[PDB]
Amino acid sequence: SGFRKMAFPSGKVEGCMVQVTCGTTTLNGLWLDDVVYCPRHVICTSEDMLNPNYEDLLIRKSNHNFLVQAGNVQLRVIGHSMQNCVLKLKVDTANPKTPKYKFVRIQPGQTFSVLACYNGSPSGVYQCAMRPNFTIKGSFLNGSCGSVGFNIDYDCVSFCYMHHMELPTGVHAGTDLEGNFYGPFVDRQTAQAAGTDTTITVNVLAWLYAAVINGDRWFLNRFTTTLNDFNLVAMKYNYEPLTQDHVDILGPLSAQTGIAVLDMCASLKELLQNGMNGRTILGSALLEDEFTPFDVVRQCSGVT
Amino acid sequence: SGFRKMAFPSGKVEGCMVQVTCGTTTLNGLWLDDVVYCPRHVICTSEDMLNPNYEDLLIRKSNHNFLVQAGNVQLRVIGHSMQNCVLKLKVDTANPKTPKYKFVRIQPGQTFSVLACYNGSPSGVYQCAMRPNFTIKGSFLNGSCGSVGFNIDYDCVSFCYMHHMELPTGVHAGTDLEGNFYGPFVDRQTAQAAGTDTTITVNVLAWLYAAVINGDRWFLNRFTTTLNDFNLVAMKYNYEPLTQDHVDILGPLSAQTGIAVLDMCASLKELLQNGMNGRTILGSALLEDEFTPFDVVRQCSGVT
Ligand SMILES: OC1CCN(Cc2ccsc2)CC1
Ligand SMILES: OC1CCN(Cc2ccsc2)CC1
Repeated sequence: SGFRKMAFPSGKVEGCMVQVTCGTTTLNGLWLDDVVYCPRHVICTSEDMLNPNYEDLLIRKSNHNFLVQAGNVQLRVIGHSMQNCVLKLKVDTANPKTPKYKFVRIQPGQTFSVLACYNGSPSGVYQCAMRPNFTIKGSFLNGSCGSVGFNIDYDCVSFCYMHHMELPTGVHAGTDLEGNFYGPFVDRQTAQAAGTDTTITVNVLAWLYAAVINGDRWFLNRFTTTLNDFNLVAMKYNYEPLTQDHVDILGPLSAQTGIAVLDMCASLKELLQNGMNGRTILGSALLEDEFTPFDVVRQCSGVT
Repeated sequence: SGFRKMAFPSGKVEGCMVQVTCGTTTLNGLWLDDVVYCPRHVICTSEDMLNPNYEDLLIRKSNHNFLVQAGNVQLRVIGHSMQNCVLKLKVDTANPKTPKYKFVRIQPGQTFSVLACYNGSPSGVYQCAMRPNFTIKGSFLNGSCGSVGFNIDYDCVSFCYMHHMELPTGVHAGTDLEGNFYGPFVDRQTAQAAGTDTTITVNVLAWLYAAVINGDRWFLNRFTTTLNDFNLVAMKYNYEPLTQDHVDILGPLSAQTGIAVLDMCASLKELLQNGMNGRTILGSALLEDEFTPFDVVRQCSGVT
């Protein structure tokens, strides 16, 4: 019993983190097989980041300008290319700790673990969600760029996020491992405002189910609702619309608890309308939206 | 910027987790050098756990009854002893992945990371605090016993917790790695009630400082207080007394923010007396007490 914001074990990713230095900039890279992936803004001086022309800046760079260190051992760079907003540094040595891996581009509302790193060294691990506005609310200081977000399926690491920047509001933006930003953000030191940070409704419901499984039941009410009625309330509270795809995904939690998805919607409706009246659910005073239905099943079933 | 409930990178501990089987019971053990540490209740049948006599149960056990598997490779048990509530299984092979480590007995209010494991396989990592009543609020299903709590200081893992049981209230109890329970709990299937779960005041203050550093400042007020006055309020709200030792430990956070510890106490006083009026601090609607002053400095400074 008990329910925690739980990150994937980080060891498989720890074995992939290296330091990349270009001129006076040091950040993190991800060493998989004989390629090191890092943010392309590693090549940029302060003045460059006003309006950086990455193709033009890279013309001035050679293989030997990219200093790649794995622990205290230097890797030999034998090639480099830009793919969208990431650099791929070909090194002469395959990472011997390379896990089975995939590169995945996640959808908003999907959760993943971040291994926060500085100088290619891990400092900690936490669980994130891709916000509906394609920001993440991370914990990143200078030097943390190139830190990655991932999911693990038994022995296969799915890399979904590489950290590139903090917005002036202190929320975080980055790319998939093909170098494509989540959301409309660009790797430039310019005013970039995030859109509405809405609540991930399907995740809230999953977490309400987690609460019931763990014996927190005070919020279960006598009511039901419809998808359309619930959605009227959801929009009023800056909650994402709930679709039948979301209802389908909640089916196993519905089955285990015997609480119909639309009944749980009516419980969530009353919580939105009434607030929590100073009560807590799984030790939270707000409705938690950074657990997916898959996260709840996994944690509640004990998948390794 | 940003502030997250952050676990230590778990790789060094992942490399220590093995499966221990005695008869039909499988749980986790910790393989350090040529010793595997596990909960002694591995030897117990259902009927044993009413009033188990561990010395008498162990007389019926031999080395070859303890099945120890590290990944898919069996370890040869060449000796076994009981130390308090843990078994130490001497194996013929030193764990080649043994990190620099210490065994530490932590104080209530200290935080640590748990690597939740099943069949010697890691499922996830989260950050805990030892509650003032010497319980932890974990996420543990059947098979998770022998999962460990730890801190990391650069390359040295300090092991502080081994998981042994869930109380009928769904909170967790366990031992240090010398096998001594935190709190008054025993490894027996009997009514055991936890004492008052008070709030770790010094941690709340550390987290208020973290909030200020991250730009969440709405709760800072025009007031100050005294240790005695604050403590009167603290006792009324089931907060741990604050001592000058706690004030001393908050000194670096006081210094960085320029907010005197007793002023932050007066902010916390008003939050206790007034509540949060539907506002949040670092995305929490309650006062977070599972960050130590050391945790706040570490996360806010980027220690690897
Ligand atoms: O000058 C270098 C260090 C600081 N970074 C900041 C940044 C701004 C947009 S994306 C990354 C840029 C490169
Ligand atoms: O029968 C075995 C499996 C279940 N455990 C439960 C337990 C009760 C007190 S401590 C651990 C005991 C041994």
